[PDB]
Amino acid sequence: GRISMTVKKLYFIPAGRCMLDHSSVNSALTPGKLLNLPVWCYLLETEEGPILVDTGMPESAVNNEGLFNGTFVEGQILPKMTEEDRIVNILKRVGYEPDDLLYIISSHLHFDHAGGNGAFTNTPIIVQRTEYEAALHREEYMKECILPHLNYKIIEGDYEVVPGVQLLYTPGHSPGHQSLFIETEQSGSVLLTIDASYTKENFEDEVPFAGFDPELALSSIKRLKEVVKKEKPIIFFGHDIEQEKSCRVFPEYI
Ligand SMILES: CCCCCC(=O)N[C@@H](CCO)C(=O)O
Ligand SMILES: [Zn+2]
Ligand SMILES: [Zn+2]
Repeated sequence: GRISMTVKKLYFIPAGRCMLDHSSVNSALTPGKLLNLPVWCYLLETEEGPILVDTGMPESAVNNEGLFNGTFVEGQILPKMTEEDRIVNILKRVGYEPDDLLYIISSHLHFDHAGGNGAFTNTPIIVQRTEYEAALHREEYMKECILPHLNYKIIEGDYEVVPGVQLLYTPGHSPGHQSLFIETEQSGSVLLTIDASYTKENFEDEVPFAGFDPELALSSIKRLKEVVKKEKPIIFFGHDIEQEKSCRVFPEYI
């Protein structure tokens, strides 16, 4: 019969930082205090091979806090990225080259999640169709996040990548946002919300936060709460300065 298989290791890998006004983590706050938020990628060691979740910020952000000057989000988003935080350099320091990866999973195509996608020209890049179409046609997305000739593996809805690695369709923060539900050998069930909730309070208290469609984001939180009720996972949020204070990071794993 079937026996649940698990991921060997889940690593949390810091991939630079990004400043956002605090009203992006709580839409009720009056703008004027920036927060220096973590940017994450995740590396999964699986029986099938290594899987990278998200790819950090684009090269244009390197030593360029002013990347969004001149744009509709000038002053609202300030990347904090050095040369060391380029995904290929991160990967090389951990022990991989792009072609070693089995899959890339793009949670969504915001610049802090897909800015490194162009480095992976052979690995299949798993992305929701509604996210891909949004980035193709909407000028809010950076071109770096929707390069045309990458090996996209477009999916629709929930999806099993390999045994132990699940994608949960969680639109709202972006049109085709997806979260991850992972079963690891050391820890059991893990929910990576990604940006379906920037912080614990966005999830527990349903505090509104930056996103394309807040009403959808709330329904995706409600779905994730159903999952949580059934699976009781450990939960990690997308851009949570408080939670970062307790998160085990590379070279530790869960
Ligand atoms: C004002 C807070 C915005 C939060 C996330 C977002 O829309 N990111 C966009 C910004 C560029 O339009 C992206 O990364 O594509
Ligand atoms: Zn986002
Ligand atoms: Zn994000």
